Amino acid sequence: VSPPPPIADEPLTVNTGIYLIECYSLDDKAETFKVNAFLSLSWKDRRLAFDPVRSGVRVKTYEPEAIWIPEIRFVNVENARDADVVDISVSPDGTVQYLERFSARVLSPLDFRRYPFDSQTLHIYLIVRSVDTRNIVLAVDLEKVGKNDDVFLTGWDIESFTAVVKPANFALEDRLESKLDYQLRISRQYFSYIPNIILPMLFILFISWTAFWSTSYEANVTLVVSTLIAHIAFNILVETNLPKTPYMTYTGAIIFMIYLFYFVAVIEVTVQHYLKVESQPARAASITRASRIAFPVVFLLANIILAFLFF
Amino acid sequence: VSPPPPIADEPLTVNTGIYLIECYSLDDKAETFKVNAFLSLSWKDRRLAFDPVRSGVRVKTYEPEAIWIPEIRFVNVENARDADVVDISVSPDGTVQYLERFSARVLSPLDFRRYPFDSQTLHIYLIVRSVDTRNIVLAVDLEKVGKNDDVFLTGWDIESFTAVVKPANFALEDRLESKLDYQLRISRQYFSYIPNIILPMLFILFISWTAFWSTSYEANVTLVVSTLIAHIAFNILVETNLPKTPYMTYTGAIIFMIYLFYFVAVIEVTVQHYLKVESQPARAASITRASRIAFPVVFLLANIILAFLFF
Amino acid sequence: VSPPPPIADEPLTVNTGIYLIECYSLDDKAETFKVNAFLSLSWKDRRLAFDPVRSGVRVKTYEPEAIWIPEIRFVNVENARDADVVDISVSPDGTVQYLERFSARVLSPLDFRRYPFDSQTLHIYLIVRSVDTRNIVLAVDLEKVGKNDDVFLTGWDIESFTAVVKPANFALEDRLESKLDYQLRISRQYFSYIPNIILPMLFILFISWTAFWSTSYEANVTLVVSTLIAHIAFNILVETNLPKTPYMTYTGAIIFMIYLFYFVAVIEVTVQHYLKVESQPARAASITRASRIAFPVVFLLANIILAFLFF
Amino acid sequence: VSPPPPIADEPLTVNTGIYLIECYSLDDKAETFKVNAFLSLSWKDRRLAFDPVRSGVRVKTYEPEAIWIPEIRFVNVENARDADVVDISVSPDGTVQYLERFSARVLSPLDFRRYPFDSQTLHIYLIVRSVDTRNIVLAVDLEKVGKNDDVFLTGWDIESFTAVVKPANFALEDRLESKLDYQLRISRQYFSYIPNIILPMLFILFISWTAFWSTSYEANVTLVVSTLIAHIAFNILVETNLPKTPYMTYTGAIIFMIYLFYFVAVIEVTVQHYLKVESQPARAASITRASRIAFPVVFLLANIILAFLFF
Amino acid sequence: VSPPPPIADEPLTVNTGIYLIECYSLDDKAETFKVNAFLSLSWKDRRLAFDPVRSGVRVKTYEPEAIWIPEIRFVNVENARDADVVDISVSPDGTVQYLERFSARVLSPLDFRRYPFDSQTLHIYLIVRSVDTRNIVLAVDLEKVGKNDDVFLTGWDIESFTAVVKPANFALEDRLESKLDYQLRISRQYFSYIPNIILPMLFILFISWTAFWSTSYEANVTLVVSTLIAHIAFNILVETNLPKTPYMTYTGAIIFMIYLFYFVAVIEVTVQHYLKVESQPARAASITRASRIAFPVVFLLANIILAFLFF
Ligand SMILES: [Br-]
Ligand SMILES: [Br-]
Ligand SMILES: [Br-]
Ligand SMILES: [Br-]
Ligand SMILES: [Br-]
Ligand code: NA
Repeated sequence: VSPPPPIADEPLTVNTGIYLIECYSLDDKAETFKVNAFLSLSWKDRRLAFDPVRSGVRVKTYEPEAIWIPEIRFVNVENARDADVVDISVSPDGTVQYLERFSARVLSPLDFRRYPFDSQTLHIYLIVRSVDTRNIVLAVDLEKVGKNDDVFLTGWDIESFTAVVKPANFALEDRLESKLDYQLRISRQYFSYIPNIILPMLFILFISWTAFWSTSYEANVTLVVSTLIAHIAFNILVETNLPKTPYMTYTGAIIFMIYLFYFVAVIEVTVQHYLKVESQPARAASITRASRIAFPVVFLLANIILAFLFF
Repeated sequence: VSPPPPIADEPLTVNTGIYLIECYSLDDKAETFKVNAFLSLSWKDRRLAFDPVRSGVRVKTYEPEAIWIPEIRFVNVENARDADVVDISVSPDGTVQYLERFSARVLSPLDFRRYPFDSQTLHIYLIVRSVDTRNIVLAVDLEKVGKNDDVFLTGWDIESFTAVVKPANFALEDRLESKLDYQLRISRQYFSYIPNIILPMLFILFISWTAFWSTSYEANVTLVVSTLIAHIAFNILVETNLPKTPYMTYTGAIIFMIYLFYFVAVIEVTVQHYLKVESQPARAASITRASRIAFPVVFLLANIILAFLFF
Repeated sequence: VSPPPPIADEPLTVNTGIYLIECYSLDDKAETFKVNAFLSLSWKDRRLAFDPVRSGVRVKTYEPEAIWIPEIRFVNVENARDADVVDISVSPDGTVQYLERFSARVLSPLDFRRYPFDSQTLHIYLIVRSVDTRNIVLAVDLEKVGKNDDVFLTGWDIESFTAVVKPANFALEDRLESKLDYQLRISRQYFSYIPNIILPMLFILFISWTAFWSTSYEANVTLVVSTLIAHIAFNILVETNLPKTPYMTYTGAIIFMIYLFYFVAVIEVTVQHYLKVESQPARAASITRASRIAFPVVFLLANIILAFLFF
Repeated sequence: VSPPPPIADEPLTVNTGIYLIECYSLDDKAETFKVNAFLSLSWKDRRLAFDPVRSGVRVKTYEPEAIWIPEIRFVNVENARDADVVDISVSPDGTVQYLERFSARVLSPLDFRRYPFDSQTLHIYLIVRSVDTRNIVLAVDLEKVGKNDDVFLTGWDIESFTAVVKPANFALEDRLESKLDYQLRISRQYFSYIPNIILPMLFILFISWTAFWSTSYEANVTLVVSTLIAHIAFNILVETNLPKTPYMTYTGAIIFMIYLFYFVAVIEVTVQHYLKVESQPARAASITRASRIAFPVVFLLANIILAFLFF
Repeated sequence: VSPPPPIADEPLTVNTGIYLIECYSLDDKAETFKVNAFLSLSWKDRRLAFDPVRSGVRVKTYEPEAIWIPEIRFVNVENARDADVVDISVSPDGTVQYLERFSARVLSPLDFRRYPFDSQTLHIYLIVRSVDTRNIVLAVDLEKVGKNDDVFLTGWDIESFTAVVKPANFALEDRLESKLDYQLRISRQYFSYIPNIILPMLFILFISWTAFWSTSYEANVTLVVSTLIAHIAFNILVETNLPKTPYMTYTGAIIFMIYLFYFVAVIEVTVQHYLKVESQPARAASITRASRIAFPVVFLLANIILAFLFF
């Protein structure tokens, strides 16, 4: 089989469409997601044209091997898609209607800067490489782009599934390549992060601040050091759910900042005891009383500054 | 091969049946389950009619490639089912009896609100796409829907396996689709959660409350902070067995509430010591004595309120 | 190809045998094990009979596609077995000798009640579905049932590999089914559980009891609370190696019971300090002295009771 | 099909090229990385030569089975590459232009000595075994060696993708082998290691040094031992992200050195208390005051020594 | 196809060879390793003999399906090897030279008694089953047994790759079987275990012994209990890298023995405080002073005894 010959110099337009059936396994660490969808393809092959009156049929059904089919590939896939051809139908004017159901693991980079209050634009890049006989260009049939109502991505809200209608045409190894961008916009369901990570992390920090209403150095050391250990536990838990980023994430920034609060609390606790031993408790009392206001105030202002910088 | 021709304008009815052989790997985090079952299909293809007198045999056995077979698919599967054809029997009128044994990983959403006292309705959606020559509709042969007596799903009780007899017929990408809903009702075996998570979590909480019968601030700090650390360990253990939900789970609610009890216990322990140092122990004694009754009472009432809200 | 015709309605007997080459990956949590074995099949096909004096050949070697072979399946397998046909031999009377080497992941429930002093009976269920022309029944050729001497299952002792010679013949979806039960009896190697889990768990518990020879409340709180944290660590480690059971395991029972011992030790430590503060140390001394005998005695008797209930 | 015959006592030159589409899953522990790329092959087959004037065609398209294709393999791959032929084009002189898109998991050793400030040279070794009729040699077509601009490897910076133009020709099992070395140079994005591992590890160490401004032995023991436990947590976290090396890594060296600082801090804390009890506090004061300067100074100098030895 | 006929009473000798290309993924817990190697086979088939003069060829190439090839299998493999035929060459006398490149996951038991200072002998068992027409025996062609210089197994040193030249001929399911033993000798790279597990474990133990220079019971309890918790952490870390053995490992023995040292240290700390409270400090001083020498001495001697018993 060979591609359809150009009636005019015109490049062959392959109309595309992706209909999402299932969305699952968005892996944050791996920056991948699995998809189960319909891929629809449509093009004019004049060699396949027929008269409906003479043939006694209005449609002609072929097997993939019987006719020429464009080699459509995904750019950002781990392995080649697991595809099953559903139907191939030819209209009297030679308009081919191809439909396949596929499943694929898609590589799509994620921006964790606002984690866990982040939104992502997942991409599915459709591509076709031109043949020596003729140039192949991709198009979007908006009527065949969509998603099933039941499509759910665990821990995320699915906003939209649209396609950038104008393809990105470029040269790769002296052949024309036509690339389409299918975009799946999602926003993270941040709810669970509040009672599981944010509030427990705040409680242990506030517990460390009870040392500002205590003169017992031994108890203060126990308060600040023990809660710091609990904070290390949360820092480690958080970084296991996330990949290593060359930037600070919003949660990573808060977690890092809380270490400084534990560090300064230890200094205060040390200074208080040192002055007490040195028989200067009136001075130690001034520092401790100031710390009661300074620590929550600086914590609140530093968080306002961070939320501003990130959102 | 092409579909059987209609005697009139009627759609082709494909009678279905699923018989569960094995149920395994219900993944809570992934919201998936693996299934090993028989898929039975039955349709009339008069082009396969034969005389038993002439052919000698009463029933004809065919290879899947030799005859037309409906393209039956599962909606909610990760990848296409691993299927092995067991039998294809054609009777003299042309009635085909197809039997295959398959294995598949099914995507079925789970409601964790009442975890670990939750029940689920797992779905297996059977689907067929209509062709150009004629429309294909699915039906349920109740005689061929069931499950093996030995079918066990680790950590769950299997209640029923039934099928919604009326298919969901709808248009998808300019063609008819016939969808059947096979429902597997299961209830969680909550037993192990009691001695492994609930009771150890209660013991450490009750241990923190021994600080209400102690005047030693340094020992009280050790009691409440150490048990809080143990509670953090249990919170982390619990959330590793569960996906991130945009709602509170029953266990998640209890675990979160227990943090407030640790926080208020720290306040009490702090207040008690502060008054003692301030030479007001009669007042500290009133707060500590009240706490001995208040903490278990408020804990019991708050748990009654939570159990009411969730069940 | 069609099945061998009967002299009478008498069913076709397919003699079976399984010879284990490799046993590996017994997954306790998944309740699965991987097997690499020989599957031998034998039946009489008179259509394949030949004369021994005329032919000169004593045995004829056929390719699987050339002759009729019964569709033999495993009931309790995750996916269809990975099989490679080794040899097909036909004797003059038409007796077929089929041999294949296969690998499969088998689902076999495990009873953890006596863990880690448990024994299991792993099952490999062989099954054949009857055809319209005639009924197929399974039989055991005991001479072709066995295991390689080198067969080792990491952390287990392999006792026996036998087959229940009488098949379970039953109707399933209007056809006869013949099921054979191949049983692999194994007993757990409990050795490693003693120095890794049982003895370290006992040492930390005995360390908590040194608080019965101490009047220092602050040190006692540190002793009982710290060792309790170490016990939580072991409880969590143990439950990661085991699936969730709707019953108590022997180890789970001991681990749960030890929590009560930590709880009562905290009560004693609290009561001792309360009486001391209340200027009643002679009474506190009576309780502490009693606890020195009571705690090891009640621990020993409670363990005798548990071992009795479980074994 | 047979290889193209030599015009002269010459080997067949197969011009190669690799164009990276996707780079993902660099596993540090496994020392592997996954690749999705184009593999281009070019060789002269005079048997396929044609006249462009009479044929009217500039290029002829062949199916892989229709013509002879060299058996090109990768040396350092886990399993054989998952390949899909994109295009086969023959010029009038008989020059064949082969293009396939493949995916493979590549084994490439990693040097962790300067971790997490390390750089690596990943290798993709192309190989061809000579046939009995003639010797096959590999060459690099630099015009077909490259990478997509969007190629991202999570947690790494991609520097270059070049090929060693001269193949390594050698005898293997009494035949010639032609090996090409494709090199992917990458440098680790160390950023995240600073707020997640390096700075928290420094904070806990500095917290332990507050014991040099405290005379309370009980509080000092709590300070140095608690922070040591937090350091063990970080040591364990670090070694889970890395494979076991027969050499010291830069991070491993720092982590190991910090143990000595905790050990000497315990000795100081012990010596201070011992002298205090021995009624020699003037001496204990001299050691404690010296430790305030000695510990940060020795820590800074030892780190300068280590950074010098490693970089 | 049928096996080559015997000239005489002689069995068919199949000369074998394995050339290791890649060695990876030695899983200690699973007792498996992955291999990528060349498998060479050689046997005489007189039916394929030819005269070089009238043929014009010194060698003849065949496709695997065209000629009889012995069914060579691996005994200790998880699943059947992933094999690709590289070349099949026939010399004038009919000597067939077969070469395939394969990848397989091999089951090979490991002896952990001297871990992490252990050495292993990995096995690759080649096997062939005899046919009714004639007995097939295996042989080793030492010229075709080897390994690539670049073959590296992460965390191990590869010593040798040799084959036991004499096959193990035996009966299995009424047919003779010829088994060859290919041995890969490896020794563990113990280096990393010293700064990561052995020395940190020794430091925490030595820190617990500072309690022998302290009269503060509260601080002593904190010293011995906290370091014991750190030792539990290391015990758990070690047992996650190892399978459960029915014997003691060298590391397991040290780790277990260190628990006894923590236990006796707690007894000493308890005894010291008890005597102090009882107004007998001169006696407590004698026990504490003795413990300063006894604990390091008994630890050193017990380790010499253990190293002797294990090496
Ligand atoms: Br693709
Ligand atoms: Br499906
Ligand atoms: Br099976
Ligand atoms: Br390859
Ligand atoms: Br094999
Ligand atoms: Na303390």
